[PDB]
Order: sequence, then C-alpha cells, then structure tokens
Amino acid sequence: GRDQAGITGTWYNQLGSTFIVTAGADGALTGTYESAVGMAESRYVLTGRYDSAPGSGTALGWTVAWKNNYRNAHSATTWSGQYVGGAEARINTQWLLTVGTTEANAWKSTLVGHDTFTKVK
Amino acid sequence: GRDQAGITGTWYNQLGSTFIVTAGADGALTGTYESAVGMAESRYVLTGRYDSAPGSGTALGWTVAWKNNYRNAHSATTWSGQYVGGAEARINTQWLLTVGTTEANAWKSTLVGHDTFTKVK
Amino acid sequence: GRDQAGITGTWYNQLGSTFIVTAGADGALTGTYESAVGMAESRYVLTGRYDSAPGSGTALGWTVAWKNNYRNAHSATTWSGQYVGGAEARINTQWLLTVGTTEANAWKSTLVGHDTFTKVK
Amino acid sequence: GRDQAGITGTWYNQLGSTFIVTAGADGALTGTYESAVGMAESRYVLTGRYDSAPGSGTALGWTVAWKNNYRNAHSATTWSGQYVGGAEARINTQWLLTVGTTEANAWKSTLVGHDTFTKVK
Ligand SMILES: [N+]
Ligand SMILES: [N+]
Ligand SMILES: [N+]
Ligand SMILES: [N+]
Repeated sequence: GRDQAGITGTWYNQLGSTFIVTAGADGALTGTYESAVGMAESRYVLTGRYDSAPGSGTALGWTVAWKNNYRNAHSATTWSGQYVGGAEARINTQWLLTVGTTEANAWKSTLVGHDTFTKVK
Repeated sequence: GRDQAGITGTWYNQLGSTFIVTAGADGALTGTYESAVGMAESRYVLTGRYDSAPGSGTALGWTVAWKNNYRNAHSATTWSGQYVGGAEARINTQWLLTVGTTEANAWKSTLVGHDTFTKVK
Repeated sequence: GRDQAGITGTWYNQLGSTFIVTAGADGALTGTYESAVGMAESRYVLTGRYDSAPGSGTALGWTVAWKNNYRNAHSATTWSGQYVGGAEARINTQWLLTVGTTEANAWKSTLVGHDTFTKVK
Repeated sequence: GRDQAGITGTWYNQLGSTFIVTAGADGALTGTYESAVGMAESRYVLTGRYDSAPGSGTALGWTVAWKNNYRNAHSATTWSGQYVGGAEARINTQWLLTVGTTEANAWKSTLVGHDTFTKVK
C-alpha cells in the first residue's frame, strides 16, 4: 500500500491518547488504542481499513470497543479520517462514540468529536 | 458474547445494501459489505468490534474501505451504533464517510448519515 | 421563497416532538419547538435560515437553546437538513446537541442524531 | 445573559472565516458570517440561540444559509458548540453542512466538521 509504511507505527492525539497500528498490504489496520480520557484504562483492541491506492490523503477508519480485562464501558468509538504524510504527518479524524442504552435513551446514545493524531506527543 | 449469536449473519439497510458479519467471542466483527448506492460495486471487506458483555443495546462499530478488485472510491465509511435483539432485531447506526482529498479540500472531506439494518429486506 | 409556503406551519418528528415555524421571504425561520424526549417541558424559541431559491430539496437549519421559563438544560441543538415538498412532504435532518460542560468534559459535550419531520403525526 | 458581553463581537476560525454576532439578553444570536473557503463570497446572515444562564461553557448554535446577493450555494451550515470565556476565549464548535439535493443523492447531502473560533486571527 502506498502509505502502508507511513501509517504503521505509533500515533498520539491532542488529548494524550496513543495508538499503535499495523497497516497490511491488503488494506487492514490492526493494533491497540490507549485512551487518556473517559472510562478507559490500559489498552484496547482496534481494527480498521485504509485505502491502499490513493497529492490526496489516504482515507481510513477504525473501531475500538471499550472492553478489555480492566474495564467495560459498554460503548464503541469509530474514527473516520485521512492520513497525510510528510515531515508533519497527521491522521485527521472525526469520531462517533455509541454507548449501549435502553431503547428509550437511544436518541442520546451517540457522541461526536474529532481527533488529530501526530507522530510526536 | 451475549449477542454474538444475534449479530452474526446477514443484515440489510433501508437503501438495499447488505452486509454479512461474523461476531467472534473476543469482540471481533469480520465480514463483507455490499452497497446499493454510490461508487460501489460488489463486495468490500469490513472489520469492526462489539461489546461482548452489555435491557441495553450492544454497542458496536465497523469500517469499510471502498476499495476492491472492481472499484477504488478513495474513501472509507465507519458505522457506529448498537444492536438490539428480539423479533424486530435492528442494528441502528450513524456513519462517517471520509474521502481522500487534497489539504485544501479537507474541510469538505467527511459526510455523515445514518443507517438502520434489519434481518429482512 | 420557492418553498416558503411549503415550510411554514407545523411539523412533527418520529419521537412526537412538534415544531411550528414561519419562513420569511428573506430566508428567515422563526418559531417554537416542543420536545417529547429529554430535559424539556413546553415550548422553546427557535430561529434559523433556509435557501429561498433552490427537483432539489431546500437546504435549511435551525437552533433551539433549551432554556425557557420552566427548564434550563444548559444545551443547544442545531438541525441541518432539507425540506422536500409534495404529498409526502418531509424535513429530513441531522442534529448536533451540545451541552455546556467544564473544559475537562468538553470531549463528551456533543451528541449527534437525526430527525425526520412530517406534516402529520 | 451571563456571557452576553463575552459572546457579542467578532470571532475568527482556524480557516480565516469571520463572524460578527450580537447576543441578546433573551438568548438570541444575530449577525453575519463571512467565509474563507468554499462557494462563498462576502457576508451572509446568521441567526442562532445561546444559554443565557449556564465553570461550565455556554452552549449555543447558529445557522447560515449560503445565499446572499452574490452567491447561492443551495446549502446551509449549522454550528453547535460552546463559548468559553477568559483571556483565551473560544467558541468551540462542530458543524453540519447540508446541500439541497435530489432524493437519490440525499444520502450524501450532509458534511460534518469542526471549527474553533477565537477573538484574534
Ligand atoms: N472532539
Ligand atoms: N443518511
Ligand atoms: N437520532
Ligand atoms: N472540519
């Protein structure tokens, strides 16, 4: 993949969170995510996909379900965005966080936000 | 997983699209997605995660990168939502679709929408 | 405005909420919104804008701050969408609900959802 | 309103755009928005609402329909967010931009993004 080498590795967001990803030649993303905010402790599995054949950014997305051996926040976040390489490489994303709720509370089950990931803290 | 059996199988959205998923005991989602709208032909790989231990819905998300052996739309969609079981089982989602763009066009790179998936067409 | 007459009046969403709007020739929307869900009782002021000169839908949006003489939920919702006329007229929207929070909690301050409004309940 | 004086005036986003707003004691926002990106030239009317009685930010939102005497982009943007006062005052927002489309293209009618407004450029 064009940006396979650029994506693989460790990324940090504006809040302190870290994620470590391997991009496969087949478009796969696999790794772990460690949050700095919210009901999250330690690492969580992440999986996703990217465009392996894009001047344009490389579109990608991934999911974390917020369950590991220390916490279950009954929720999942998806990040959708694009990787931009270079000396100031970035993964710029928007995200959706859905919490498991009763049907009566489903209208308020999904938060939206944005994260910018860089190679340095 | 509590809803592993409920999630695994074939789901249809309000637009005609189909997706087929296997939920693993470990929280993994793997399968294929076939769209009915947009720049999409045939099946695309999908991967995601769900809460394996939630009255509450089961939070989940998944990603499709819109590249296969017939099309490359240089884009990825993530769906975030919850599975609700029963006779009228549903996966209710919001989604984010990011297109790879130049930096100048990044402000207009992400679409948002919603899909409701059911077990019958 | 092309759809001024079509927009002006009373609309109902899928949850029971009601809103009453006047569309001005100048692109203004003014009216009241009464919710069926959440921390809301009675009517709230709404204001917005629409495209007065669009086969295409008419783009529009409006805001409600959730403060009236009975409740203050320290929050505001914006709806963005389009009006489609005809025998089955609809206003199809996505919405963002932001709650006032401390800076530490700002990452979780905005909910996202969707509402479909029709002329009949 | 607690933050009426703090909100009233001129704000600049990260892209260069400017908006000038008057906050009324009754929760009204009125003013003009001038974009730096997209199909926009000169000023457009904006209207919105804010929480006049919130440590917490002040929730607010507003709408711009992208029609003036120079351009009609057949679209409207809503911003939802919160005002935070102080020496580094900010209005932090998410936004939804809906374009008028045919029914067949409605699934791709709404863009999502974020803007941070400050009192200095
Ligand atoms: N965010
Ligand atoms: N949608
Ligand atoms: N919703
Ligand atoms: N954005």
